[PDB]
Amino acid sequence: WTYEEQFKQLYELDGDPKRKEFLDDLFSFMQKRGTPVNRIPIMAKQVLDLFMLYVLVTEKGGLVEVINKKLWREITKGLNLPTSITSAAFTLRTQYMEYLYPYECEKRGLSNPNELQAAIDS
Repeated sequence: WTYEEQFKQLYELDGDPKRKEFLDDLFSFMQKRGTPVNRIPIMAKQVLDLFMLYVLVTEKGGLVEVINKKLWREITKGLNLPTSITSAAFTLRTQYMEYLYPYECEKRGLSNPNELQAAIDS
């Protein structure tokens, strides 16, 4: 019933209390936004660590900076995944846009969708 029980595999990836706080805030935000998350994406036959993916990308300056600086191999490495998973850059970018980028603009304000579309084009 709780987000933690619904997404057990995601909440149990580590014992950092910031994991639970972030994820409860993220799923509440998404539900209030009218875009609730019903299933966590699966990357390399495993649950995508949305908490760690958010920490790594925002630590590098956010989605637009990761795209512009071409840092997807560093993000993949940071997620303890082989960098050579052929479409890791596209999979991680799309997933971030769908599940984490609205939360990033709200909480960190690192960019706007206009700066994002221009970043993908270049």
